[PDB]
Order: sequence, then C-alpha cells, then structure tokens
Amino acid sequence: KGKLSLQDVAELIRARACQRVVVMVGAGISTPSGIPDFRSPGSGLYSNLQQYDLPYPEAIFELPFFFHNPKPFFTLAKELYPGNYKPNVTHYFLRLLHDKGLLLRLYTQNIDGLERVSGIPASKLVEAHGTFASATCTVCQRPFPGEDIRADVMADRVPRCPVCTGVVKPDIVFFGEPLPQRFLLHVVDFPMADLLLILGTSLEVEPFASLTEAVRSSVPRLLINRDLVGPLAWHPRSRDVAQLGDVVHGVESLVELLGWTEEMRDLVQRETGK
Ligand SMILES: CS(=O)(=O)NCCC1CCN(c2ncnc3cc(C(N)=O)sc23)CC1
Ligand code: NA
Ligand SMILES: [Zn+2]
Repeated sequence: KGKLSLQDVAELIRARACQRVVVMVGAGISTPSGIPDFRSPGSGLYSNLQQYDLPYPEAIFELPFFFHNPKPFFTLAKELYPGNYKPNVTHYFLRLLHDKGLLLRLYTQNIDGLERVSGIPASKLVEAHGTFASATCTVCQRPFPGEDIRADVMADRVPRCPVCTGVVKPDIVFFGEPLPQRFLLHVVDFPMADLLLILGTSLEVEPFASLTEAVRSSVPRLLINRDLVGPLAWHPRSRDVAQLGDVVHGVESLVELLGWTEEMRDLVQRETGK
C-alpha cells in the first residue's frame, strides 16, 4: 500500500514474482568502465575533436564524412572494439539476471558492446544504435563478423570488401539511418514485461522516452540513476521506485537485498581475469 521500496522490488525478484524483466540502459552504466558520456565537457568524445582529427563532433557518425574520411571513425572503433574496456558491476548484475532466467530483454543505447562482453547472449540484447560486433560493406551490403576486420582495425588499415573493394563499416547506426530491425522486438517485449529496470539513463529522448509508458499499469518501474529526471519524473506511477545517486552503489544495494553479493563477487571475479 503506497510507495514500493527497493526492498519490495528485491522481494518480488527473490519470490520470482518478477521473472520477465526488461532492462533499459544508457551512457551512465559505462562511465565506471572508463568511458565518459560523449557529451561530457573536457573528457567526452565530442570535446576531443583534435585527437580523433574531426572537423565537428557529429561528423564521426555521418555517412558523407565517413566516405570522405573513414579514419576518425576507425580510431574510435579501435578504442571501442572488444577487449579494451572492462564491463563493471552494473554489467555483471545484468549478466546474473540473465543467468538466473529472469531477463526478458536488455535494450541498450550504448555502443561500447559491454553487455555482450559481460556474457549476455545476442538474442537477449537490443543494441539500439548498433554494434562493433558486426560490419557491413558500404557498397554491396555484404556482412562480416566484427572479428573479420579486427586485424585491419588494430593496424590502422581501412578494411575493404573482398567482393567489390568497398569500405567495410562496423554496424553503428549513423545519422539519418534507420534504427536496427531488432528494435521492433519492443512491440512484443513491453506488454510482456513484469518488471522494468532503467539504469544510467534518464530516457529523455524519443523513441526511448515512450517505451517507459509501454509497460502495464501494474508493472513496477525501478530507476537506478543519479537523478529522477525524464519521463519517469514527468509521469510518476504508483509502483515506481527510484534509487538515486551513484549507479554502482544503487546496484550493489539491490544486490545486497537480493542476497546475491557472493555470487556477484564470484562472477566479477573470473570475468575480470579474462
Ligand atoms: C545518435 S545516432 O544514432 O545517430 N549515432 C549512433 C551513435 C550514438 C551512440 C549512443 N550515443 C552516446 N552518447 C553519449 N555518450 C555515449 C556513451 C556510449 C557508450 N558507453 O557506448 S554511447 C553514447 C550517442 C551517439
Ligand atoms: Na580530408
Ligand atoms: Zn562489397
């Protein structure tokens, strides 16, 4: 009756009364891995134009600039490719969610690929701005596993298509391109969620803002974020919970209440040594 607590949410999960969890994540879950929000003054990608050799921030994700000069994007790709950054506690909690059979889907706006890296299968992921895990020839649409262009990427060579010699581009969604097809999984995923989890994003921008409303009235929505802002603050529901502040502290708090602290350490353990 009245406000749910974080404890109540944990008890719902402990009781497997919630076992079809839909997760939405953004830039705020990966800052502890060493990746700042691209918009952060000083340390963000968009304020480091010089280092990438960029004329203006958005050019790195523009098709006509990329055709003119693919090297700045490939510098980012070399940095973001799997094996450079480490997933953190927040990623491993989502992994444990999966391992216990509770994760329906993880929707990510990130391109660091750290969800994949943490061991969550691709079928469980909706990578809404694309991924470095695959690549597509810009000329003939031939697909490549990301591992196929890795040597070229590491050696600062622009990878080329064996069929048409066109430039092969990692499957990152560029400006004006369509969202990936897998995003339409949202039509079935959201009516079916029995719990909505939102980590390190405020979900302020469409099309993600509207998804927060797409879960049923009775579904609890748990925000773990530095602040209560965005759609969840704009339109509170009786079963909403906010755990504000540091996301890693928020997650560790929930892990504690769930009784998973040790399983979490055993996981964060073997995985960090890989
Ligand atoms: C907006 S778009 O579809 O046309 N271009 C796709 C590229 C976007 C990817 C999502 N965006 C971000 N924005 C700010 N910070 C971050 C940190 C990220 C990470 N840790 O992977 S992704 C990210 C915006 C660009
Ligand atoms: Na040039
Ligand atoms: Zn080709």
